[PDB]
Amino acid sequence: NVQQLKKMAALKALEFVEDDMRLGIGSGSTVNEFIPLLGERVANGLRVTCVATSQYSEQLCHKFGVPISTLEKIPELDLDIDGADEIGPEMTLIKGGGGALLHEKIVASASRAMFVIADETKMVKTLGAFALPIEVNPFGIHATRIAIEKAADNLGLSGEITLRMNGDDPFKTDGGHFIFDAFWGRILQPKLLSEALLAIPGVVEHGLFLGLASRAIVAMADSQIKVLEPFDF
Amino acid sequence: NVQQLKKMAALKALEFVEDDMRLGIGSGSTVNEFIPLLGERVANGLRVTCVATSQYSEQLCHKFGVPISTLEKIPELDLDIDGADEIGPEMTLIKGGGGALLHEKIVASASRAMFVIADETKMVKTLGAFALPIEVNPFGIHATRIAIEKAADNLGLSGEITLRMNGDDPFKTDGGHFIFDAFWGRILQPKLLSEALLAIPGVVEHGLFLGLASRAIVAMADSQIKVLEPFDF
Ligand SMILES: O=C(CO)C(O)[C@H](O)COP(=O)(O)O
Ligand SMILES: O=C(CO)C(O)[C@H](O)COP(=O)(O)O
Ligand SMILES: [Cl-]
Ligand SMILES: [K+]
Ligand SMILES: [K+]
Repeated sequence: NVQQLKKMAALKALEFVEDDMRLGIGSGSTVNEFIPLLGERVANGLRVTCVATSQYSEQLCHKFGVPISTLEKIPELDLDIDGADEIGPEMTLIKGGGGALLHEKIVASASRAMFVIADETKMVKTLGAFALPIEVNPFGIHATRIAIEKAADNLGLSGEITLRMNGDDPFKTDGGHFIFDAFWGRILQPKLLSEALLAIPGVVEHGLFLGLASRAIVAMADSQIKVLEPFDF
Repeated sequence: NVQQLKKMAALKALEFVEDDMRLGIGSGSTVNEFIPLLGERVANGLRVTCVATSQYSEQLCHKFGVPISTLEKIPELDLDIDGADEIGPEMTLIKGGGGALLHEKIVASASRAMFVIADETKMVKTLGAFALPIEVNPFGIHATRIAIEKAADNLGLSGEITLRMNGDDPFKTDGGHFIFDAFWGRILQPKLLSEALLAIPGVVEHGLFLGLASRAIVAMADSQIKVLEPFDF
């Protein structure tokens, strides 16, 4: 069902991939359907060099013969292909549910275009039902927590703020950080929330991608695969 | 002679330290004059608990019997005592010459008041002669260098952006990050530049402390010690 929708979305996004392209490769279950398809194309002659955004995306790339490089070697990419936890107005996204948002966000900024692949449930009228992830420094995290609570209060946001755990330890990102998930339910002013969060010293990054996504490739329940632009949101 | 001025600033700031305060302890050569003095007061029965902002400041704290705790234990501090590479209009700071900007800014943020201690030379009419430090993520650092170069162009800034070295190994901060020093020479729009840099995914933080300092204690070559407020800048 959704796995079907994800694969459909992935197949269609794959049509925009051309020879000698440098690609950003995102993370999550939808991108995991895209990587092997890409590898099948590479085994049939397609030339690409990819930058992965997580260890599991990188693993899959190696496994399926997708050539892998780094942003040190290729600082500017042609196209980024990634998923999203949510796609809202102007194709603002929430990402980071799998914990890879930092590398994902850096890779998206380094790309001439970012295409989002998704099944229709990711499309929302308003952002926020999916808890916003917020990458934070371990040092002074308690004070960073208080600062995010107070910023939430000022902006009229309500909901638990939870430290993401891996069993008994905090979950630690690739960049060596921790993550807070903020269950704010509705984010009406994402540009203001993003500015307020980034200004907090202990906040490394957050999962609101604003004006980064250029196309959303969304597979619908009725089998339509729509190629959408930010004006469609 | 400037060492004298540093001590004079430190002695004066020490007078605002009262029994049972929770103190932030900054870093730098000026703060290195303050810690032993504080230690000498502790020997005499003054009671304080300090959060240090660098390894060297913590080392000096232990060496002089200044008690040490964490933001985890004490999330909100009464008073932060720190130096500054520059003190400009509205008491905006540039900090991070010694490499400790992130922990310094988290601590500053977590305090009720922040006191800057400085010799006369740090007061500037316009910020920017001192290279602005920018803490960045190692992942995608090349891409981040480019995005900073682009943000600079948009704000009309020019100059070399060099990576902080410690040997022929990039200097790694306590947060596990690298630092770019931006030799822009002049920064007339510090708030816009702050907003811009923080929006760049790989930028963890930077050395512009805006509306964080509440008093500057500045020792002048004529022996005056001025206790100054942001209204005085
Ligand atoms: O990288 C991600 C999280 O770090 C995502 O792409 C996001 O979580 C969406 O994943 P999915 O494709 O499983 O919906
Ligand atoms: O921690 C600092 C740099 O990280 C500072 O306090 C700033 O660099 C001022 O240094 P100094 O007092 O040595 O002139
Ligand atoms: Cl092909
Ligand atoms: K920040
Ligand atoms: K950032």
